[PDB]
Amino acid sequence: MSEYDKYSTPLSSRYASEEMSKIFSLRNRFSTWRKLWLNLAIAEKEVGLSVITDEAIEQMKQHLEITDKEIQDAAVEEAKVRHDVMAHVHVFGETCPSAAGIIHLGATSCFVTDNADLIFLRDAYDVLIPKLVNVIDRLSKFALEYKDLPVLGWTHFQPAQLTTVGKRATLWLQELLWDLRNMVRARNDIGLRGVKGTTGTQASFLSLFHGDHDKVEELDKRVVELLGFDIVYPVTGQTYSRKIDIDVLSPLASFGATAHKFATDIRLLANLKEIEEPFEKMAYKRNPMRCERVCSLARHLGGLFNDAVQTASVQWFERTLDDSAIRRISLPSAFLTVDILLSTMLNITSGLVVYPKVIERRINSELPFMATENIIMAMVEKGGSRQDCHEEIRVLSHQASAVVKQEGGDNDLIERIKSTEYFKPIWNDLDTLLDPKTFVGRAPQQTEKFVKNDVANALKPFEKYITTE
Amino acid sequence: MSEYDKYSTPLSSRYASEEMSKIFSLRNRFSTWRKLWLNLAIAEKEVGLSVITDEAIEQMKQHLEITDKEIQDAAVEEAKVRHDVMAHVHVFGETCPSAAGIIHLGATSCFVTDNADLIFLRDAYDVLIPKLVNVIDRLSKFALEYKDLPVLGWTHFQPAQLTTVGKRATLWLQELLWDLRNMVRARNDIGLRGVKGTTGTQASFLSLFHGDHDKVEELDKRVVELLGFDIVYPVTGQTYSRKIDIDVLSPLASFGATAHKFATDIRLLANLKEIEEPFEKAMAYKRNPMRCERVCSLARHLGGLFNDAVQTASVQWFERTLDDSAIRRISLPSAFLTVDILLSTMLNITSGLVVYPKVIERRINSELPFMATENIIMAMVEKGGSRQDCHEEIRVLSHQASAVVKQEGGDNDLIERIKSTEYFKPIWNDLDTLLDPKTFVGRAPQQTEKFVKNDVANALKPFEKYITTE
Ligand SMILES: [Ca+2]
Ligand SMILES: [Ca+2]
Ligand SMILES: [Cl-]
Ligand SMILES: [Cl-]
Ligand SMILES: [Cl-]
Ligand SMILES: [Cl-]
Ligand SMILES: [Cl-]
Ligand SMILES: [Cl-]
Ligand SMILES: [Cl-]
Ligand SMILES: [Cl-]
Ligand SMILES: [Mg+2]
Ligand SMILES: [Mg+2]
Repeated sequence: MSEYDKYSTPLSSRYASEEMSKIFSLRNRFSTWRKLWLNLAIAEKEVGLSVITDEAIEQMKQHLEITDKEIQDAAVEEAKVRHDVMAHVHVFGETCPSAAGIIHLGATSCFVTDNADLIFLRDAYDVLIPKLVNVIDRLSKFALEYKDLPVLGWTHFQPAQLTTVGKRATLWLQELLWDLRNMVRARNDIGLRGVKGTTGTQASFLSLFHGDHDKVEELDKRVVELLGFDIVYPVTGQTYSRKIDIDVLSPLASFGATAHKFATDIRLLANLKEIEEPFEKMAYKRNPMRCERVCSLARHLGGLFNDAVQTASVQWFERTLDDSAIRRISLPSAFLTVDILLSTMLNITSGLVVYPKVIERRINSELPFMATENIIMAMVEKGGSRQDCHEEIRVLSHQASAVVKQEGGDNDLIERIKSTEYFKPIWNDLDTLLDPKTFVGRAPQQTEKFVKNDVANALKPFEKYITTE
Repeated sequence: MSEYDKYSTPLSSRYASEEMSKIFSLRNRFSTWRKLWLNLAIAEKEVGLSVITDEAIEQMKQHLEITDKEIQDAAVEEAKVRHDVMAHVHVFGETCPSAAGIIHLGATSCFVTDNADLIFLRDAYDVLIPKLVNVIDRLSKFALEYKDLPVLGWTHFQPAQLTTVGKRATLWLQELLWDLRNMVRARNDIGLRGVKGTTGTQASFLSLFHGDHDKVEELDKRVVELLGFDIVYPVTGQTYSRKIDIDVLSPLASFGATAHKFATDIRLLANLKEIEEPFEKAMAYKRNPMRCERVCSLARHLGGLFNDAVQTASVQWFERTLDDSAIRRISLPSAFLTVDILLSTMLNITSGLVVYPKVIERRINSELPFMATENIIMAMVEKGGSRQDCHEEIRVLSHQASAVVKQEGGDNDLIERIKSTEYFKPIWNDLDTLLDPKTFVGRAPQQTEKFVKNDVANALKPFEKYITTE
């Protein structure tokens, strides 16, 4: 029946995420079960189960990538036996008649379903992490380029001591370095369930090796090694602990806050006309639509993390099946969401448009109200009284403030100072006392050091993933 | 106003957590500010601000612990000058008159409020982690003790292939090892904001050192070193990134699931009469797993506190917005107090779990015959009989016995039916020793022993000094 007549999620269709979506597709699901069956037979034969023939293994080797027809045949078999794994065991054994006898030998259902999911989780991180690396790369190049450009600081979203455009971008950069840290940890923490049997005791395999514990341990480690994993969980019930889904998702939940804060900030800078999203195809009014989408999708990750926390919390004993439906939603959705976020942020950070003039206009309007201490010191320096000067400025500041709020014209405080005889000693020093570059503290130095050290050191292990456009 | 007449959070007035609650007390907040001012003064002197005097440093050193009188005098000033920190600078400098021109020199208010918060986060983790270590220690001793004891397994909470009591405990232990990993990471990831100025640019410290960047950098490094921290955040706005609060709470959120799953399993085992919570004070027949119920209750509360942190960081505009202040005042203390109560309670539970082997064994005996079909068939095949015939014969008796159990409420009589059926005569004398639960536990005892003596032992080795006895 028609796709136009059924709901489809956007993590899937509307936004380009072809590779990530493939990892969580049905074809990759069933193909990965076959890869697991192949390597279960290889390892079992090696460890000593002579019932497995090399010819069975060689057949399975040519049929790891399930075809549309086999999927449909497995669907027919599933509605008959009401078990998707056993349906695929049957169809795989039809395709590979020399292997029909030994496919799934000794294993329980979760041998293929659970190990496949753990494979997908690590494969998914290996898609995400190259994208995050490139976001860090493009934004830090941005930060360095603009390290010297003074910009109005904002606290409570009210005018605050000057920083620089590049320095502000290091805030977003620092959060993304913590994301690289969190994601790399989670990625390299993942192990495989291996062969564990129905309640984790490996009773079935112990029997198949006639009570030889060493053989069972050799099998468990070998099959995981063949799948390219270093870690096999030694103690499980039927399933890998669903607490692993929490710790796999916590870096995604944390990253959501990074993305939402970055995108919110840019949306405000777009309102201020200081920074806009990249040109895409010259309009006066432009919407920061990519950042609004980043906020939208980032916000969705919190509930998926709670899905995982609540699921693990009520897994009774060696497992309950109330993990199954929700995991088919929460795990793909979370990685697809972050995949879309990172690709969008990569598009945004590749071509941020800066308007230094708008930036300078805004600074000019606000800085005189923040330059009181400079005006005071400069007059004391010239022999004036400090409080006498502190009172004279407050008079002019209130007048300027009234002109801004009370009347609506441009801040005229500097003009007022040039018109007040008291301040004559500094009339030719007001350009210097109001020079924005003198107000940005260490913001340029902080930025250069952070890009050149923190960011470079963090990205050095992933240099091979850094691309261009 | 009387304390009986106002709401008090049970996280500080109902459960034992003196130490953790003191970390988040008013006195420790204001005393930590003073500790921050003392080391700010020491660091500024070493880097070259002679305006502060050696006498001031020594006088601040025996007034770091604020008195109730000073707290009260700081409160009379906070109402007057509309600001807590300045009010405490004043009182500290009245209490310490040779440091009064020197306290807070060059710093902004977040130098004390924000650095103190980070100190409390790591100090709080240093309270939690030793309790976690000891929970792991007691429960792993339990798992080893019961590594051999066969127990009905449960999937879908229906009878499943036998495991052992100790092996089941290794599921909880493995989760706790991940909690140790997560918490130790978060604990050691924490740095200090240091001295950063109102927007993170250190403009006022750069001005105070007449433009010497190296002195600003070395001041930032040294004040943080004096407080016992190796990491100083190089790039901030007004404050440390609130994303740090998320990454400090995510191990606590994850641990909430460990605690809830552990305590839910024990409450089910208590229903089954297999395992009960420790005796307190002629034992009562019926006992409630009330400590486990409390663990589930408080564990559940951690999820919302983590969401507090996620959403807070998400909407921090630019160099800071002050919608982080009130909520962080709830979420950070509540989360560490909740996990502290959870660990104390779990330590008490796991120190004296009560196991009833004959209830466990009675349950296995009633279920194992239905699970031993293949074993009975293999026994007949090994006498020389037919797998197909034996399969059908046992299928008939199994359905009769199932009907007795469910339709009649009777004891499972499958074994008696077998011994009563002429077809099964070749295996009559094999049934008793066949149905031996010790032969059905697979590798559960060996898995348990290896896990405790390798994975657990290795995880706890760096923390041996924290292991205590009762
Ligand atoms: Ca071959
Ligand atoms: Ca051995
Ligand atoms: Cl195909
Ligand atoms: Cl098994
Ligand atoms: Cl298995
Ligand atoms: Cl065996
Ligand atoms: Cl959209
Ligand atoms: Cl500061
Ligand atoms: Cl400053
Ligand atoms: Cl309670
Ligand atoms: Mg001039
Ligand atoms: Mg009876």
